[PDB]
Amino acid sequence: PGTPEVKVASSEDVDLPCTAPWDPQVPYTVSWVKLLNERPYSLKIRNTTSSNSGTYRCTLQDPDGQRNLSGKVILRVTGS
Amino acid sequence: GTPEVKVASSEDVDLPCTAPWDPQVPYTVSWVKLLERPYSLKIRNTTSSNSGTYRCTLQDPDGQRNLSGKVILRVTGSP
Repeated sequence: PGTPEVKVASSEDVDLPCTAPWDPQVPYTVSWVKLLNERPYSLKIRNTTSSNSGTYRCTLQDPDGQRNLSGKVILRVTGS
Repeated sequence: GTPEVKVASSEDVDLPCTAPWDPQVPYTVSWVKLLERPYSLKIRNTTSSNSGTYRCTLQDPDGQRNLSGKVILRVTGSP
């Protein structure tokens, strides 16, 4: 393991936290994938269902120069 | 420049890597969703939730290089 986890009840909205250890005062762009709110860079998922459960990865790109930062998070949807 | 697939719900689909890869190079493959043929992604019994944009990533065995391409899936039906 070592990957933090979010649990949410089915049909609820969720704001998925980006877990990349990012630098303050850097203006990242964000990408989100699935591996097969005042928190920056979170991914909003509305009306969650069971099929949404799985592992997600956010990646932050510096606008200047070729550098990025990635972190993972687990989602578990619990209800029918 | 990115291709799209339409499929009837509950039908299977094999999602193609669209990376312009070299024949005879032995890549390993990863697949993500953006929120026998080598390197394809298998998806059985499609439903509407499967619709979206997908990305294959082929890794060169040397580890220093990879090549990716994206593809869209649209699941359709009547009810």
